[PDB]
Amino acid sequence: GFGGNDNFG
Amino acid sequence: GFGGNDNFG
Amino acid sequence: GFGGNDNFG
Amino acid sequence: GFGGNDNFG
Amino acid sequence: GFGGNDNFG
Amino acid sequence: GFGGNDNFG
Amino acid sequence: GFGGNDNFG
Amino acid sequence: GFGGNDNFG
Amino acid sequence: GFGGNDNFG
Amino acid sequence: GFGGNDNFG
Amino acid sequence: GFGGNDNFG
Amino acid sequence: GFGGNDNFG
Amino acid sequence: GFGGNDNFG
Amino acid sequence: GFGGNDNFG
Amino acid sequence: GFGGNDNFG
Amino acid sequence: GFGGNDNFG
Repeated sequence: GFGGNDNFG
Repeated sequence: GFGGNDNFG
Repeated sequence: GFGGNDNFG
Repeated sequence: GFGGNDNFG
Repeated sequence: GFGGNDNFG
Repeated sequence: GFGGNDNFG
Repeated sequence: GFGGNDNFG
Repeated sequence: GFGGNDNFG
Repeated sequence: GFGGNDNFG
Repeated sequence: GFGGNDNFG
Repeated sequence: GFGGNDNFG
Repeated sequence: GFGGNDNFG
Repeated sequence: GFGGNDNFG
Repeated sequence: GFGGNDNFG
Repeated sequence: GFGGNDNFG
Repeated sequence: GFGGNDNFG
């Protein structure tokens, strides 16, 4: 559960 | 690839 | 009373 | 992720 | 002769 | 019981 | 290498 | 967060 | 060399 | 990935 | 004499 | 196992 | 219990 | 062991 | 692992 | 140059 909005690219 | 934060046993 | 979230490998 | 004999990525 | 909850063995 | 070779998990 | 902005591998 | 003006070569 | 008979936990 | 003996500008 | 509700669980 | 009640001779 | 010689219960 | 003419009760 | 002429009982 | 009857696997 890596949770918070996480932009990846 | 990425986090496989599954609960395999 | 074994805890139902257990992974029993 | 999890692999077999060889796992990349 | 191992059991999950209890193993009268 | 008489646990024999358990090559297991 | 070389996909310009994000090369995963 | 690349800058989109540089000439990829 | 991981040749022989094994048991990946 | 294996970058490949591609010799390029 | 096992007077009460037993739980051999 | 449980020898239970031995009420005998 | 008894079991003669082998009472395993 | 045992193994003779015996009694019981 | 259990050997040769074994008397269980 | 590679080309050595390789087993990448």
